[PDB]
Amino acid sequence: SGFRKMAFPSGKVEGCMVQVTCGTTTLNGLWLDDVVYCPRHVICNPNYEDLLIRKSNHNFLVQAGNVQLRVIGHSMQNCVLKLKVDTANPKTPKYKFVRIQPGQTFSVLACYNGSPSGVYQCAMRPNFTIKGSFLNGSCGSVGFNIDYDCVSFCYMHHMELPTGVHAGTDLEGNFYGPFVDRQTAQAAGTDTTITVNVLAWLYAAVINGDRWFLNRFTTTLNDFNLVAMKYNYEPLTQDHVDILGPLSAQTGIAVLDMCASLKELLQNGMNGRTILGSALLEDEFTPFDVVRQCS
Amino acid sequence: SGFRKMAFPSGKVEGCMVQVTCGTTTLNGLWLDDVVYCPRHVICNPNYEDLLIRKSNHNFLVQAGNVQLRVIGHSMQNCVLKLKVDTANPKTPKYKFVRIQPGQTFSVLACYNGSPSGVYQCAMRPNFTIKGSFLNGSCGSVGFNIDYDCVSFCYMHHMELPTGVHAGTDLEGNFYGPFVDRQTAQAAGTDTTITVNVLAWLYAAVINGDRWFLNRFTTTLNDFNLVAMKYNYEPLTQDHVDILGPLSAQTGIAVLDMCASLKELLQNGMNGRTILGSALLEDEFTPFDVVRQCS
Ligand SMILES: *C(=O)c1ccc2ccccc2n1
Ligand SMILES: *C(=O)c1ccc2ccccc2n1
Repeated sequence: SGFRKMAFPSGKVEGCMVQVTCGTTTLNGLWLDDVVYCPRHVICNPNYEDLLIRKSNHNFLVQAGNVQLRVIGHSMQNCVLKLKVDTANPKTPKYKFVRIQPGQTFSVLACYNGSPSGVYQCAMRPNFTIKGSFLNGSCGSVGFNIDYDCVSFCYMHHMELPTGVHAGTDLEGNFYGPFVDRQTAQAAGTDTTITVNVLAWLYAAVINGDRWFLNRFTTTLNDFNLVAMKYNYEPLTQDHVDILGPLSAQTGIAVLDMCASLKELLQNGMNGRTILGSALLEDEFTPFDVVRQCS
Repeated sequence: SGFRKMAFPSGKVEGCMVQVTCGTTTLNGLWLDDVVYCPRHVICNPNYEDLLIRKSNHNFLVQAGNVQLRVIGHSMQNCVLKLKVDTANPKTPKYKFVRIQPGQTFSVLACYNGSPSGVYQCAMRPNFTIKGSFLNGSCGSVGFNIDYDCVSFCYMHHMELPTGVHAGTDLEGNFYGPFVDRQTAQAAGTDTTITVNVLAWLYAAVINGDRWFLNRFTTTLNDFNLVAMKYNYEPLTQDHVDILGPLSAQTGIAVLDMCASLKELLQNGMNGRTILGSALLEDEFTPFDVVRQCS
């Protein structure tokens, strides 16, 4: 019982975090096999091809705990630098580089000077930002999920936008969203609420004994989506209905039955009550997140 | 910028988690130096002295990943069993066993069959329960804080109470609160809101640019505490005022100035607004937690 914002255990990623310094700029890097991945900002509308051609291997100081790693090659892939080192990281886990979709969640290992400081769970927003917690020095911190023994890296941190939300890249150095790795007037666009996740969280609440918002009514997918549009919720697809199957079967509450509760909650509010300790509808838990915690 | 429920990186604790089996009962244990600590329930109003005298070392199967550890001695300390093994854990961090106070926070590494599954942040409630997320098999999961390189273990998980909240012990096997490690009708008593933490979180909100709840008024400590009593908030002490000093100085908002905002929020509610993404007043962040994230 209970339901928490829960991150993956971070140890497999902690053993990969290093410090990268070029000039007077220091940030975090990710050491997997004999390559260190970090934001290309470490070499700073400049032309990064020009900036990198002017560097050599000895300009890069890579520190793994107390050991200095010798850089033997350098190259750029999109907004990430790849520094080849002379030593494979003996702590390299099984890993993949996997780009995530808006609405999916991941764990963030916030790091400063190559030293992990904290771990928390984030969702990729529909507008391709994350609501992270990052201070100066956090560039190069990574986001990930873990399946069995395999770390799927999905995010490297680059930027804070004017509203205080965050923007970054996949591990191929391609930005999530229409953002760049320099100071411009760029700003997050309008966001929307992740409907399938709200429904998953309502199922988590039922599994944990919160039932006050349930009702006898069912709705049609079409009539639900008309209400979703009015409150800035994403339309519900049949694929989303399908992915909620397991939770619907465990609770005995049909997906379109739960949709009628959500419609009522949007129209009427909570009337001073809470669900799973929240006074708002939470949209940062996926159906998989719920199944993992509410087994 | 940003403010998240943030746990400590769990790697130092992950390297200590083992599986302990006795009979048909399996749960988690904590392997530090040559001792494994686990809930004494693994040997199951019985007399545990009698139950343990009837065991021998060979009745305990301890598995660290794929390696079986040989048990060479066994003893009980309060509600924890201590199994001496023939091998010191080479991954033992610097550590301490430290009992925490109500109102303080810690990270929980939820574990099943000796395998870490997730990490989240918890506060010890005034009524000595935690609002955890634990399923069957989680007995022996631990809570901790980390300072520099040193893990301060403060919690070992034992019980789920009828309301779905959780009860456990320090690493000396002494329960937090008036609970026992067997099935009785025991229930959590009435809880209260941790006032100093709510104030710390309001400072976190100001640091992050949420200012709508501020006002020009100040109050007296006495008049504040009269309102706290009415809404089931703990009384504010001068020691708590003192610990909020650093946050008061960073924001330029006197503690008793912030108390006048909290009084207004309790009397009037939020009027459809949010603070740091919440529609309720959050009390599970200590002043230290805020300073760590809002540096
Ligand atoms: C960190 O990786 C990073 C990338 C880009 C950038 C631009 C401007 C200020 C700070 C930055 N940090
Ligand atoms: C786990 O450590 C534990 C302790 C005590 C207990 C009593 C009854 C049921 C389950 C239990 N688990």
